[PDB]
Amino acid sequence: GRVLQPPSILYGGRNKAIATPVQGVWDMRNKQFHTGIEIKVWAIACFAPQRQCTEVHLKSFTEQLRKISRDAGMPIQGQPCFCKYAQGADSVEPMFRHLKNTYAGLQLVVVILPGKTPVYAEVKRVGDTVLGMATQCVQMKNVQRTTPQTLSNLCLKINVKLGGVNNILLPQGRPPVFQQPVIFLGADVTHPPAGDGKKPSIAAVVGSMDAHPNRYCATVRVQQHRQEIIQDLAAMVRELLIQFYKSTRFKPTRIIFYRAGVSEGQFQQVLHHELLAIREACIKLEKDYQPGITFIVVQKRRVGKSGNIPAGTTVDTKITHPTEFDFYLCSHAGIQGTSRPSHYHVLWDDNRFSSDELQILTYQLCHTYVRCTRSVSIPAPAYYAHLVAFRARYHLVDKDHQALAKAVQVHQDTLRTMYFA
RNA sequence: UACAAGAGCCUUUCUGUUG
RNA sequence: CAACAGAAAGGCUCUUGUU
Ligand SMILES: [Mg+2]
Repeated sequence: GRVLQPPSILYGGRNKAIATPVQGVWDMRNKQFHTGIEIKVWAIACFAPQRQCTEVHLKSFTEQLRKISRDAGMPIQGQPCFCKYAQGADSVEPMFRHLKNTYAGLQLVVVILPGKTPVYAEVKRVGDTVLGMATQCVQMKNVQRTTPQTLSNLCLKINVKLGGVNNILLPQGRPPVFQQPVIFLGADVTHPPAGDGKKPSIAAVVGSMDAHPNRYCATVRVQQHRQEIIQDLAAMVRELLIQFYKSTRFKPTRIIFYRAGVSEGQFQQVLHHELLAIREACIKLEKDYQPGITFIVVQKRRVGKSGNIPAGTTVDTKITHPTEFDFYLCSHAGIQGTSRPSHYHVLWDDNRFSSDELQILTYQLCHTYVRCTRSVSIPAPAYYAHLVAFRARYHLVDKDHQALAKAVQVHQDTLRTMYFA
């Protein structure tokens, strides 16, 4: 198709070097973070068993991550003040509350986990809706034997979960939408599993709060079992809008809406409500308040040895209907096996986002993914909506819209924190 | 669950042919 | 009611070296 040029990532620090992505992945060595915030207090925790991951292994991992963060322009000064052992979801509460009420100004908690466990669910719920700080989790097997890319992606997640900026992108190469303070919002619905007629559905929304699209702000509300539409989009979009006004000190001119977790057969079903609900968020805030709203939908539905499609390939024929918009685009290159990256579609939009500018923006947000040094399948706000919806699945563990709604409400300084990376 | 797709199995949901 | 499907959403179980 049309392999779009990856933007120049502006790594900061003293060198202010640029890590240009090659084949979808960029190196992190000799590159320092743009707004790598100094780590004064931080805590590591061992929920993995001692027989598998040991204290020497954890100390070596901590030392190597600190040394690769010094190369990343992210000073983690001194040994971590907390390193203890615990296991179970019931042991999540006292340790996490201690880490809340012992280190003033603490911004991130780090835990290690063996595998698929509800302890991950409990720490995510306690961090994002009960206590109010970002939580970082890393698998057992990736702490024992640390590749440099492991520590690089981990340290990007650490830096973005503190509240700093990993790397802003090319300002002269950024799309002109950044010429005004603008917002990017993502939404995702994760339905209850089949055979269960009482679990509530999930309505998760994320939205930016900075000029460079590195800092976001999210919340989620429950709704009717397997409800495709978003129940209360006005309330949480208004919350994100007032958070944006607090943060950037300017009202948005353009807002962008990414849709995820929606089947192809009911797109209009989630349009006519939700866009209007966005208007219900915008009219009810200020008088004569009418910014432009775009509605595009994302679905995770040659290069290397595997011969996967290159990132950014454009094709508008032989897959979908000749009529309708049906703007068939993808912005990711596979690694091994087969390539089924993602599927972005434009309904009509209103901000007059041109195709090249919107494709530049979604590729930039794919590079603005703050969890790895790679261009990825779905954009950053779509990923944040997906993972915040996942966190909502971890918020109703052993718990319409009632108690459920109040068990998924994001804590007051957790919207301004990037708990979801 | 550093990230990233891939592959195997079970639902239970929605659109087709037939019924 | 059943059958040949395609798509969505969960749960599991295996691999890659992307520095
Ligand atoms: Mg989902």
